[PDB]
Amino acid sequence: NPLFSPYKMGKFNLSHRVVLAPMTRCRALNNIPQAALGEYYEQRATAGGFLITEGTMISPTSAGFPHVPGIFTKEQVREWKKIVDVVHAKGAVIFCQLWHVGRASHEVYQPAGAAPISSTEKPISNRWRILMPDGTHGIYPKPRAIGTYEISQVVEDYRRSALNAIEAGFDGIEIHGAHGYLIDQFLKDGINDRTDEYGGSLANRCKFITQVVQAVVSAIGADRVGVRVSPAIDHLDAMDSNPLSLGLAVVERLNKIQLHSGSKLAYLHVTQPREEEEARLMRTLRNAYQGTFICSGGYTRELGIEAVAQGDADLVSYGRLFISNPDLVMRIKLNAPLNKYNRKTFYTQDPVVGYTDYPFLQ
Ligand SMILES: Cc1cc2nc3c(=O)[nH]c(=O)nc-3n(C[C@H](O)[C@H](O)[C@H](O)COP(=O)(O)O)c2cc1C
Repeated sequence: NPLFSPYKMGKFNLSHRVVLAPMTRCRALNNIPQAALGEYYEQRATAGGFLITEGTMISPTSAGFPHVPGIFTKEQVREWKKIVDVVHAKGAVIFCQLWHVGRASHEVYQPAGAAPISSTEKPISNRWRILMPDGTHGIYPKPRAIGTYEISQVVEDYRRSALNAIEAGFDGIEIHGAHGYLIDQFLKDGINDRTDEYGGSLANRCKFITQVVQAVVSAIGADRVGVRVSPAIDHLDAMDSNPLSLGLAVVERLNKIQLHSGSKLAYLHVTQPREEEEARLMRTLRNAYQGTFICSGGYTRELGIEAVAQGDADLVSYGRLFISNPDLVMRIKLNAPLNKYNRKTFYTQDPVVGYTDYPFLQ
C-alpha cells in the first residue's frame, strides 16, 4: 500500500501519507483553544503522521464562524501549546492553518459590529447564507474594500500569527488561500476588479498571496510553511474565468519564492471539486510545482492509494472521514470498515458529542 510509504516533507520525516485535512469544528469557545481540542487531535494523531488544524484567526477581524480558535494573543498561544504537546507526545507532526475569512463574515462576528474586510465592496450573494452563533443563518453583508496600507497590516497579521504558532510549538503553518476567503477574494477575477496594483491583471491578483507567503516564509522559514488554494472551487461566489491559469500563476509565484529563499515550502495543498477534467487540472498544477503536493477533496482509501501510486500526489488529506474515524489511518491500513459521520454536529459547541465520541475500531 503506497499510502504507507515513508515521505520526507522537508525536515519532517512522515511514516505515512494520510493527512488530517484542516477542519473548522467550532469547539474553541471564545476563540480560545479548549482541552476538548487536545483530546480531539490526540485521538487522531499517529507516530510520524501529519496533522493540519482547523482554520485559526490571525486577528480580531478575521473570523466568520463561531468559536473558532485564534492565535493572535498570548493567551491563545499558551492554550495551543498544551494541545501541541499532547499531539507531539504521540509523535505526530502538526501545522496550524492561518485563516482570514474576508467578506465571508457578519457584523455579529466583527468587533464593534463593523463590516468585514475584502478586496472590493462586492458581497457574497443571497445564494449563500452564513451560520450564526445561535444556529440560524444570516445575510452576508457588504464588505469594506481595504487600501494598500491595510493590506500591509493584514500581511503583518499573518507574519505575527506564524511566529506565535512557532512559539506555541507548532512544526509549521498553512496559509488558507482557498474556498472563497480573504486570499481567494484577491485571487479570483470574479471578485477582484480593483484598479490599483492589487487588481486587474492576473499578476496583480496574485500579489496579495505572494506577499502573505513571503512574509511568513521570511519569518519562520519556507520549510515550515504550507500553502492551500482552490482555483477550481467556486464556493461563496468565488469563481475565476480561467482556474487552471490562476492556479498555474499561483504555482509560478511559489516556485519563484522558493528559489529566492533558497529553500522549499513544506508543500502546496490543493482542494478539488467533486471528473477526468478535474483530475487533469490537479495533475497539471502538481507537475508545475517544484515541491510536495497534497491533494484533497472527496478522497477515499482507494482514490488515495491511486493518487500516490500514479504519482498524482505525495500526500492525501482526509476531512469528513477523519471526523467520524479517529483512527482513520489504522483503518485505511487494515482496510477496515469506516464509520459514518453526523453533519448536524460538524459545527456545534459540545466538547464531546459529535467531536470526540466517535468510536475507535470495533
Ligand atoms: C466540517 C468541515 C470543516 C472544514 N474546515 C476547513 C477549514 O477550516 N479550512 C480549510 O482549508 N478547509 C476546511 N474544510 C475542507 C477540508 O479541509 C477538506 O478540504 C475536505 O473535507 C476534503 O473532502 P473530504 O471531507 O471528502 O475529505 C472543512 C471541511 C468540513 C467538512
